[PDB]
Amino acid sequence: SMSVKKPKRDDSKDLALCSMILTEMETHEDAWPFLLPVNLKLVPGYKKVIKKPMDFSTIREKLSSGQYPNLETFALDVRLVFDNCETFNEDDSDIGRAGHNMRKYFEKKWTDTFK
Repeated sequence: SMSVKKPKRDDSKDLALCSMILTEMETHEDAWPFLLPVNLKLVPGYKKVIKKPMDFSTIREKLSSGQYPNLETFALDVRLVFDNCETFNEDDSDIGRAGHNMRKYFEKKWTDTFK
């Protein structure tokens, strides 16, 4: 509250560390469904159903241009990528499986880096 603060957690490396995690996600072999925005002209259903499209290149641009105010807003967009994937894809599809794998991969790096 006013003039009463918890001890300052060091956040000065957060930008660099989120970039490293992102790089690791970008270079994973199962990243291919997630590298670029889904083509909303060529994928029936996507525009109407997925209210907030998200992908790694878009996260990369937002990161590089100071559009994440903190590391939690970054994590929210990453998870959005996987949440969208689950909404639109059957669990037993290559893409559906990619998404489960990438989410697992992300959450471990996240925990190991920050928790």
